[PDB]
Amino acid sequence: MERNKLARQIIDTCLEMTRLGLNQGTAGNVSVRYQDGMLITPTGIPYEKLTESHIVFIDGNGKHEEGKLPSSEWRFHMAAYQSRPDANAVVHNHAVHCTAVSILNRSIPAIHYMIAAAGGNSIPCAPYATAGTRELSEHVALALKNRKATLLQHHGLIACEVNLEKALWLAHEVEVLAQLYLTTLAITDPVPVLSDEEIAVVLEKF
Amino acid sequence: MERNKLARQIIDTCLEMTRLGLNQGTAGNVSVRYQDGMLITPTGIPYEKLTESHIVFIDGNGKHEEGKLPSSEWRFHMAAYQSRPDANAVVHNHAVHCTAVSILNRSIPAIHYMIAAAGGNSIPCAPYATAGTRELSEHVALALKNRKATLLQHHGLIACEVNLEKALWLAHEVEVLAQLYLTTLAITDPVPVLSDEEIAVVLEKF
Amino acid sequence: MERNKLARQIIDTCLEMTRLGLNQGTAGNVSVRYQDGMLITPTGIPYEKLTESHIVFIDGNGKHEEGKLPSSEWRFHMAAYQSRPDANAVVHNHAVHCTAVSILNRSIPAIHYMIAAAGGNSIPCAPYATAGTRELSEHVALALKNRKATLLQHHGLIACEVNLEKALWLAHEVEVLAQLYLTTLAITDPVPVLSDEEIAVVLEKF
Amino acid sequence: MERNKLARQIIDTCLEMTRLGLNQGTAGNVSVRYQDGMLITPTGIPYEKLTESHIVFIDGNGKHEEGKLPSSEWRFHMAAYQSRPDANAVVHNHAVHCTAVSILNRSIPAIHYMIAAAGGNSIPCAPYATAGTRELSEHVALALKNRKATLLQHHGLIACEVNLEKALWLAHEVEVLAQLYLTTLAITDPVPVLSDEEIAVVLEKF
Ligand SMILES: [Zn+2]
Ligand SMILES: [Zn+2]
Ligand SMILES: [Zn+2]
Ligand SMILES: [Zn+2]
Repeated sequence: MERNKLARQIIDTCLEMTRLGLNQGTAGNVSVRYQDGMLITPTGIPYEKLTESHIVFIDGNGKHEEGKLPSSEWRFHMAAYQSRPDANAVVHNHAVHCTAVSILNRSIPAIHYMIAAAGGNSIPCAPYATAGTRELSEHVALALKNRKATLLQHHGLIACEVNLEKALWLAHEVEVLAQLYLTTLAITDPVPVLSDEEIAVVLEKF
Repeated sequence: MERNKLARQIIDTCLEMTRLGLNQGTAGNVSVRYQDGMLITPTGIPYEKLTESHIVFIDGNGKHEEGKLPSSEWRFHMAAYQSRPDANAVVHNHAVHCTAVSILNRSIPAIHYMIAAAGGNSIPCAPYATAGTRELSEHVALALKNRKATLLQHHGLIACEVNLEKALWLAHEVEVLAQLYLTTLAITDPVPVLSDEEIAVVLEKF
Repeated sequence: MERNKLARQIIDTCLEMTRLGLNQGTAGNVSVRYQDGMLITPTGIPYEKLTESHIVFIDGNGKHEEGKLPSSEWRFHMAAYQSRPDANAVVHNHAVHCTAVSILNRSIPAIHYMIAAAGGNSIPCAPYATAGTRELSEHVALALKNRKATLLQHHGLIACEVNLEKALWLAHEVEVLAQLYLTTLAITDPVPVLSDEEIAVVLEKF
Repeated sequence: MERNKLARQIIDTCLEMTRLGLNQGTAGNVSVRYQDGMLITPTGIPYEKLTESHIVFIDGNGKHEEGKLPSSEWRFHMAAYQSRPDANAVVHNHAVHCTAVSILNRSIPAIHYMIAAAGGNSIPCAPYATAGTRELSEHVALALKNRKATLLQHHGLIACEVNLEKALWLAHEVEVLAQLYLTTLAITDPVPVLSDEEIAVVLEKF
C-alpha cells in the first residue's frame, strides 16, 4: 500500500480498460483513495506513455502536486469519495453503450439479475451539467448516494467500489447491461424487466 | 483422462471463451463429467489466475471437496448431467446476444440451417427462476431433454456436448444465431425461417 | 506455384479470415484452382491444427485424394470454377452481416461506391437449396455469371477472384457493405443508393 | 523532421488505425504537410508491406515522384491542405459507422459534448461526387472551412489536425460519435441534443 504500488495499478486499470473496449476516444480517468485525498491519472498524456511518476496526488482541499496536471475531470472523483465513504477506487469512461443510454436520458431498469451489482434495481442517469463544474459534481454525489455506478447524461459513466479490480469489473458490467438494454429497446419498448420482489431476493442472495 | 488433464482443458476453455467474446462480465463457468460427479470452475477467482488445483470436484450427492468453493451456479451443471446422460461437458455464460434474446423471452427459430446443431428446429428459452435454486435446475433439465443448448430467461446460455471442444463450439454457434436473429428482428418481424421439412433433411444430413 | 506453397496460402487465408472476424461458428472453407481441379480445406479439422498435408486435391471429375475428406461444402467451389474461368481462388464463409442480409433474402444495392468491386451495382442473393446438393451448385453458378461474389439465402457468402489475397479482400469488403446496409435499413427503408449512371462512371474508373 | 521520420509515422498511423478498427476494406490513406506539398501513402500496397521508401512526395503543383503511385484519393488531401493552412496531417478512411451516417446523408448533431473537438456543434456531411474528381475536392474544401472533420456522402470520413497523433485521435472520436448517433437514432428520432449555448460554453472551455 505504497504510493508506487497504487500508481502501478491505476495504470494497469487504464490498459485493461482499453483492452476491454471501454476507453474509446481515449477518454477515461481512474483514481484511488489515498491519505487525505486521492491519486488520479494526469491530463494530456496518452495511456501507453504513462509511468508511475505521472500519477498526481490531490489533497482533501483540492490542491494538486506541483508541476503535474490532474485529469480535467478530477472534481467528480473527489465528489464520489465524499459521498460514499466506503469507495476506495473510481473508474470514469465514455464507453459507447453506456453513453448511448445516457443520451436518451434513461435509467437502466432490471432487465437482468446482475443489475443488483450496483446496489438496487436500476442504474440511474444523472442530469447534464458542463464537464468540470461544481454543478456536475453535485448531481453525481446525489446519484451515488444509493448506487455504486451512475450514467451521466450526454457524457458517460462513473463506477466506484472497494478496490480497482472490482470497480473496473463493475464498469464493464454496466456496459454489458447498457448494450443489452439498447439491443432489446430497438425491438420492443418497453423492455420486460424482473419485479421488485425478484430483485429483493437477488439482493439478499448476493 | 487424468484429473489434471481435465483441469487444464477446463481452464483453456475459460480462456478461449473469453478470447471469443462470450465471457463478458466475467460470468461463465465450465464443467466436465468425472467419476461420480463433475469437475467445475471455482467461484470468485478471476479466469486468468486459475491453476489446475483451483478446479473443484463435486460428487453425485452434491458434496464438494473441502476448502474449495465451486461456482455459485453449480446446481444446473449437475442438472444437465442427470438430464442428458450423453453429455460429458457443460459451458455456461452470459454472452450478450443470447442474453438479449433471453430478455425478450423468445425461442430462436430456424433462421439458418446451423440451428440443427443443437438437435431440432429451435433453441428454447427456459423460464426465469432465481439463480442457484432447485426451481432453475428443473426448468433447465426439462429444456435440455431434446436440445443440447438452451437460453435461460433474463440470464444467459447453457450448452452441453460430448467434450469441451464441441461444447464451446456449440455455445459460440448459438451466440452467432442469437446475433443473426436480433439483427434481422430489428428490420422485420417475423423473421423468415426454413420449413420443418427443410430442417428434417438437414438433420438427416448431419 | 508448387502444391505446398498453395497449401500454405490457403491456411494463411483461413487464419487471416478468422482474425478479421469472418470465420465465426468455425464455418469457412477456402480453395484454389490447381491442375485439373482444385486444392481445398478438409472437413472436421479446426483451422489452427491445419498443416500443409491436410489440404485435399479434388480433380475435374470430383474424385478426391485417398484417405482425405474435403470440406463438406466442396461442390459449389467446383461450380464457381466452371462458371467463372477467370477465378483462381474461392472464399466461403458464414460471416454474420452477410448471412443476416441473406436471411432477409435481399440483394445489396449500390449504397456505397465500393459495390463496384464485385462487378456491377449490386451483390445478389441466390435462393436457398440444401447445403451440399446439385441444386445449390446451380444457383451459385447462375449468380456468379456476372458478379464475383454472392450471398446464399439462409446460409452465408461466396467470393471469387484471381488470387487468395484479392478473394479474401473482396469477401471482407462485402461484409462491410452488408453491415452498412443492415445499419441504415434499421433507420430508414429504403436506403438511399447511387444511380446506375453514377455506378457506370465508377466501373469505368476502376 | 526528416523525411524518413515523417514516413515512419505515416506507417505507424496506418497500423494504429487498422488496430483501432477504422481501416476496414483496407481503404484508408494518410498524409502529412511537407516542403511545398505532402508525403502520402501509395496506392496498391497493403498496409503491412509498407516501408519508409514506399511513401510518395507530391508537390504544390500536383506532380508526384517518379516511379511511385500516390493513393488514388490524393487530390482531396491536397484540397484539405489549401483550405486549412493550420492543418499538418490528414487521415482518410471508410470507417463503418461514419460511412453509415454518410449514406443517410446526415450531419452529426451535438449529441455529446465531445462534438466540439471538430470545431463547432456538428460534423457536416459533404455531397457525393465521384471519387478522385475536382468536384469532390471542392465540396471537401468548403466543408472543412469551419470544421476539422467531415463525412463524405456514400463514402467515408476525412479528418485533419496539427499532427498525426491528433488527426487519428479526432478520426476515431468521430467514429465513436457516429456509432452513438446511429445507436440512438434506431430507438428515437430525433435524438436529443445539447443546445447551442451549452456547446458555446464547452468551446470556450476547450
Ligand atoms: Zn468524462
Ligand atoms: Zn449465469
Ligand atoms: Zn456454408
Ligand atoms: Zn475514400
